[PDB]
Amino acid sequence: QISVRGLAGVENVTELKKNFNRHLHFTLVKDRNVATPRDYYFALAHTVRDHLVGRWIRTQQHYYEKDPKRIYYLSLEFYMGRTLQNTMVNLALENACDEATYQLGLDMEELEEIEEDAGLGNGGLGRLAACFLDSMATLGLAAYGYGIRYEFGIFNQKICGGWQMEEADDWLRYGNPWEKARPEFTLPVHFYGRVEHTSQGAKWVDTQVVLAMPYDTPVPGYRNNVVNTMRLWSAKAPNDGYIQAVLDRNLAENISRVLYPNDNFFEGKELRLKQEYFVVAATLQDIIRRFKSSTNFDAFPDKVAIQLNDTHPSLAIPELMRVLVDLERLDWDKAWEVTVKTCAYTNHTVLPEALERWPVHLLETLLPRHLQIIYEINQRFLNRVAAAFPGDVDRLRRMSLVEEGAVKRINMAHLCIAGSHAVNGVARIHSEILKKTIFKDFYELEPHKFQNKTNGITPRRWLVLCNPGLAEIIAERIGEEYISDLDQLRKLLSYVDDEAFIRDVAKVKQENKLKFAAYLEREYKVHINPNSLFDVQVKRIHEYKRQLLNCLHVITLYNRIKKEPNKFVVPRTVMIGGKAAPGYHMAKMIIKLITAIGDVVNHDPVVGDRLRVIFLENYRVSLAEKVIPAADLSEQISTAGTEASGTGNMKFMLNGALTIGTMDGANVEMAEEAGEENFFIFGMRVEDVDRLDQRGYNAQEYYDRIPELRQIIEQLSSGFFSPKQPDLFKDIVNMLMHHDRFKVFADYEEYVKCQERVSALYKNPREWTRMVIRNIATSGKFSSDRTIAQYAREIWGVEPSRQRLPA
Amino acid sequence: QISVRGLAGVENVTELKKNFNRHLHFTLVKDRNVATPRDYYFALAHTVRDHLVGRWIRTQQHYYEKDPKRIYYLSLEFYMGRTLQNTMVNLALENACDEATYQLGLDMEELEEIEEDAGLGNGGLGRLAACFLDSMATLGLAAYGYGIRYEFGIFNQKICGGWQMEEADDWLRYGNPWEKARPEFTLPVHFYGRVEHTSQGAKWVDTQVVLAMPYDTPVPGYRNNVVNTMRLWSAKAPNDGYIQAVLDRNLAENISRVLYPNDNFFEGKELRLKQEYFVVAATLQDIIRRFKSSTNFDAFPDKVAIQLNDTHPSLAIPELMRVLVDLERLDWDKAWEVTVKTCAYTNHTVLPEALERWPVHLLETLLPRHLQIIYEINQRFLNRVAAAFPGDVDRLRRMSLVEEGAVKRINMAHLCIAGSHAVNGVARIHSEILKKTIFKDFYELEPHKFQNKTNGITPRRWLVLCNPGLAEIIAERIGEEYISDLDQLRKLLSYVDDEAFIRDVAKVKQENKLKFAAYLEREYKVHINPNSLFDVQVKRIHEYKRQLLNCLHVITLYNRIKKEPNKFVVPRTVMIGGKAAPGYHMAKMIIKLITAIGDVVNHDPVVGDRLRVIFLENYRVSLAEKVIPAADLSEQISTAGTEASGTGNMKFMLNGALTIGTMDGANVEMAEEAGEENFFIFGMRVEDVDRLDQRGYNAQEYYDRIPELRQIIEQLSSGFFSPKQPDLFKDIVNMLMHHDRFKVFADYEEYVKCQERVSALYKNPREWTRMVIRNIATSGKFSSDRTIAQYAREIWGVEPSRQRLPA
Ligand SMILES: CC(C)c1ccc(C[C@@H](C)C(=O)N[C@@H]2O[C@H](CO)[C@@H](O)[C@H](O)[C@H]2O)cc1
Ligand SMILES: CC(C)c1ccc(C[C@@H](C)C(=O)N[C@@H]2O[C@H](CO)[C@@H](O)[C@H](O)[C@H]2O)cc1
Repeated sequence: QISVRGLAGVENVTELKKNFNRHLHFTLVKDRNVATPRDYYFALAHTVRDHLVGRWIRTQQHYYEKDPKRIYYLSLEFYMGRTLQNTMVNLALENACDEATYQLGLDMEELEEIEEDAGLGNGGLGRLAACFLDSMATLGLAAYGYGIRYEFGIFNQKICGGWQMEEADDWLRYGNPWEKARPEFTLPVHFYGRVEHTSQGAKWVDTQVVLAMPYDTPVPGYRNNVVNTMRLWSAKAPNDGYIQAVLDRNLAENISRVLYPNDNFFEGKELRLKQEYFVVAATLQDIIRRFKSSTNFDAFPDKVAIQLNDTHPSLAIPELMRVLVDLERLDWDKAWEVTVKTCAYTNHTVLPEALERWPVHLLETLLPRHLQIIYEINQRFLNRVAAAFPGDVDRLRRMSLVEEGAVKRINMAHLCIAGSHAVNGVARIHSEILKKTIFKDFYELEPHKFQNKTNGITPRRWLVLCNPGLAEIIAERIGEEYISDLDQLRKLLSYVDDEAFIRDVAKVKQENKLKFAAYLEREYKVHINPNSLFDVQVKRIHEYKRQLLNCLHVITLYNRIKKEPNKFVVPRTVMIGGKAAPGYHMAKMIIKLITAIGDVVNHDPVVGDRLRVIFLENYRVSLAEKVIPAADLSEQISTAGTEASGTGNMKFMLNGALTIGTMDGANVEMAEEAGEENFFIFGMRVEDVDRLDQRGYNAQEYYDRIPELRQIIEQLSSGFFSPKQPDLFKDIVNMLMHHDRFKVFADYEEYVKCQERVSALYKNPREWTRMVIRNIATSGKFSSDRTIAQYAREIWGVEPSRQRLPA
Repeated sequence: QISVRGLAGVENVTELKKNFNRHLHFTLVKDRNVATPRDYYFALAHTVRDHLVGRWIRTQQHYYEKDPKRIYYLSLEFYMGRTLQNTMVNLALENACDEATYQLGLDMEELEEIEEDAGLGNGGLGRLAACFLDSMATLGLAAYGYGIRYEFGIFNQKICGGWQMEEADDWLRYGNPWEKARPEFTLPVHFYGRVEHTSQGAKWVDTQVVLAMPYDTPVPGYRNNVVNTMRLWSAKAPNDGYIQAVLDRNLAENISRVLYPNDNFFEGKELRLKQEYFVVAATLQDIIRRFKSSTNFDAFPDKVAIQLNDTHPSLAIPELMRVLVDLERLDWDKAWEVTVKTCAYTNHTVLPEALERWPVHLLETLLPRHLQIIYEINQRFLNRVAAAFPGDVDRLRRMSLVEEGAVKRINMAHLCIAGSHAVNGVARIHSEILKKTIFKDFYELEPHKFQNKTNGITPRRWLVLCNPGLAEIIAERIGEEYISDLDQLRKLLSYVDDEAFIRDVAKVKQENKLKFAAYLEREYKVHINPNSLFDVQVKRIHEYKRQLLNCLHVITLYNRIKKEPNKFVVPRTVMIGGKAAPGYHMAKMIIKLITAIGDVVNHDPVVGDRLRVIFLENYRVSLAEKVIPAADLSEQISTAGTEASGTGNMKFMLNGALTIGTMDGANVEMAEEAGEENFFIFGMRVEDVDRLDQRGYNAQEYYDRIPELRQIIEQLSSGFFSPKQPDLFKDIVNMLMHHDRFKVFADYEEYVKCQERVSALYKNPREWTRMVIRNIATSGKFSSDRTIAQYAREIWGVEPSRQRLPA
């Protein structure tokens, strides 16, 4: 039906139909008279999967013959979403399958909705890893993603009486057709035990053994016939009264059971540390085996790069040393040189409560040999510091990997900097913050280590797949090359005064809004005006992301309507969605507040359909793919200095929403690419936040001088939004008035004023749409293809390639 | 190569080859350069499985159209063994696959050895269920086997220093290609809670819910294109801090984790009771759904038969009542009539420690509604007893389902008799014992309930599959019809004087012995003389089976050799194998004793190769298929009255071994079919055992009057067989001398004398072989096809059929 979705060849359509029927009969063991839609989904999935494996086998064959340098991307999270549609898009099969399924009497979009998300991540860090795998395949790199095959991913969120309820995400219940178990590559991982010293060096003995069993998932590049591998490890007990011993096998297997859903506060939990070591130990053995099967580890850094996605896999550093020193008998200095040249570390946050600092006593018990290696690393590192800055004893204690105090801890970030040849932040302002504040000492010691790599998103999933209409009208004007070369979108600047294009952009958006408005009614039974401005804030719930500031704006609009009901205001649907970490009480209160505001606002006859507040339940990748194409306004309103980058921001920009935000994370580079006049910038800069901290932030001052703000706080305290429990929101008021680390009141006035400028522009459709074109046209820098090309050239030492492999 | 293995059509061989390559590439995601033998096995398994599913789908379709009466065979155990070869045999594909694999450069027999046993049973009861499924499919009955998909089957046995060690049988580790998960048919099962009474009857409330997820395995009949289903239930937690709640899901799922390996002593363990209820509750819901999808339960007994394999699924009785009364609102009397006409019960033992007697307090807590129904059943039953035998108060207490004492218990056998229209034993003498002793009261009340159904074995697995040589030379003379009509083997009586046949029988046996002798050396590195008589005792280790009596004979032979070294004796390899229940201390000592005797005997230069004693490790179905065709002598030496039937006995008879045994279980009918002169019968009959019990068994008497016996006991006590721990076997000596329930010494003299007659015959090959022919020729009655035809006609009310379904 549309051109970007590929050819529907008669031969191809015929072949797909017969393979579909083959799988329905032989794979699913069903016939057309009892098959459910779920069965039809699976028969299609298996049909599409068959087209991967030929390319999968020859890609891996190709890497064996050519032996290029291999990139190993280590992460505890891969937030993959659904695979079926992505795979069709990258193989150019979407229209053929559509035709083929239509001819069998089935609607393919209906079948697409049956697939579970692979929710093996929390948010931005996990989704970044998923975008990166896609870009790495698309750019022909010999790359492997390594992680854990969690049995339960991020919880499903239900809202019950306005409160978040968690329920287990049993995503493997019906099977996963994309994975292939590889039990023949099972590897042992050790825990506990103790260290013996001998003439022949140290030995780690009396250990408990857990098996790591790999499951491989294919990762197709965009129309280049490259298919890379994501290898995820599952935990299994070794095979050595009787009944209880068999039931106690569950204790080993609990390692890979569940994704840890805490994305705000570091907790020293043993089970988490076991997960970290497990993925690291199995991956490194696998890496080494692959390297040997092509004595001399001098060439290891020329054949292997290991990228550490935050500190979560930081134990790769002492594990590589353990293997090289204890098992392969390299001398310390040589092993260290190999380790540093092999490893690189990416930081994804500056909030101090988020840094991993493991208690020594845990490491002592679980990984006694690793603690020894860490102490040794620390001592040799601090000797280099002492020699470069003689007499600076304060620097020595600040830079130590060991932190003293009540409990001693290892700082995993310091470990990563010491053992890596490159350290990067994830947007320019974040990388500067790293150098100027929390890693300043390390930057002064080794300035050459520190780099920037601004994040990106894949334009396959985040434009072609989720917004086919937009991709199509773009392709009409400029062709299809932009999909793997997103800088070509600049060519759209020459259509900013073209009346037909202006009309098509606006129509795509409007169709997206109608489609989403319908979805809301169908799956969640309430109605919205699709002529309103769709004001959208979607991301995990955190105080730093300031969903509360949005809440304050919403109540301001409501109060202004009640004050002058018969005055005209631009109507709005305000949508906020996202999950809260289960232990994070304040985040859970914020969700309740949002639903509570909705309860009042949505049932006020005087408001009518001019203002609606919806909490979008169970935000996840599949829901992002629906709501982001329907958005007019993107809320990116974190306190300056707190959002390392953001990636949702880039998704909205690519899909035709305008952005209101602070000068934080990648927003800065986004406004720079589009021009500041085409972005709704407000609020304190990083410099202003600092000045406010020097002085002391006093929230009472703002309450005293802004009557509209005072009125909101009084409504909150008095029970206006919680009539049956007047004090429900006292924790929120109290935090805002006395304990607000993120200075919500300080940006309130400028935010509200900036929101008025948004409303003004929306009244003039033609000029709104013209500003949108200018955003879409300049969004090219934010392709993860750009990001990965920079990692490849400046960190990994490999050259990307856009050349096809033979089909 | 041989005729019974089917045609190797050029078309067929070509097709198998291409499908083999298809699965290797698309299913296993491998190429010929990295494939292991395990991969080749799987590609063949998937190739063969594809030929099942067409027939599977149309068989189940056929039953839907025709709606015959359905047979539901409920068992906690299905001891299936390997599936690949069985499936080829029943589909007539064995020679085609052999050819096809040979042409690909592979040896099919090598690939067959890679398959894991499905060891979902302990022994005779579990293997009987497996033979029965095969016969039911072969006879065209609409039959389903229902059980539990245990994650761990019967343990693997290792012998370490002569002691049994158990290790977990992780049989699903590499996947199971024969099963199909059916998550869409998942059903809820309830536990705990409490009973509320209302105007509208009883309600069972506040229950914990476990999900039952079915996995279907195909069961092919012999060359009739019928494919029945074995449905095995797996336990899953429902989807409703956070981390711990997710990890606690394992508690629900433990229900289906492990096969209970105790086959000697009843233990009231809650987890076992949960397994019993779980299989029962999910199966009954499934049965009812199937019945409704064709109000009126009057026709339920005309459409449904439920066979209870021992008392293990006895809760089907009160569960069917619960469903009919509480949920469908039938009145008690009508529901009871339906239940009795639907259910039938098979007893598989008379040892009192083996009967299930659950403590009331367990039922009270776990299944409070079921206890109520059981009390009500009991009261109405005992009113019928009182009315038939007025004033017989002693009868009332003997027949009660409730047993009083320290702890009150429910007798599950009494429950089964009360709620079933038929009760059967499993060999004629066993069924008579039921009527005369432990169920005498019940027989006097309802004599029409009591039947016999003598056990059998499937001649597909137990002749064609495991002894192709023998099957072939038989087919040369009499054709192939015998394979599904085993009575035709009688025609072989006319070849008992045929010199060529005599020679072929003896050659098959000899080739089987050489093949097995080789296997021993290869997988278990020690050597045996293949010209010796292979004296074999294989079965679970129990005191009643009297492996100890065999041990006493072996030591007698050894002592006679040492006394007269230069005298001639018929050389023997004595093989004993089997597993012991983990908690059964005496059985574990017997295994140690056997290995200990081996240690002395096998390293005595004076003995040479005239006597060897091997303990066959890890006896299981796949090992049975190897050792039984190689046997000359079958040891079936249980104390008269204790082995309900035996089935191993029948396997040996079919495969050309002579039997030495007591007049116990099916041995009685075997000797009757072959003629007593063609069987080595010795020992007390049931009547003699009784007389001895009246008098009092005093083992000292035998020790005092038999010098050879005294010498053995002295060797045992003094440490002859355990030099470094002289008292190791004091428990054994003490049991034999003072506490022997099974009267080992009482049969010693007659056993030893009977063993001399065996040796005498073996010296005359021609006459040995002539006796063998007479056994094989009369083994037809012991086909499970005969057994199942009798269940069908006399219990289930359905007619078997040998007619093909269309291919
Ligand atoms: C529990 C603790 C160890 C922990 C704290 C915080 C997090 C969340 C961090 C790692 C995260 O997701 N950071 C995000 O990374 C994205 C990809 O670089 C950025 O776009 C985003 O700005 C940043 O917050 C995970 C674990
Ligand atoms: C733990 C207790 C409940 C229990 C005791 C004994 C057993 C073993 C019984 C049930 C068994 O296997 N019996 C065998 O059944 C075979 C098939 O009918 C007979 O051939 C054999 O004689 C009999 O012992 C299982 C569980």
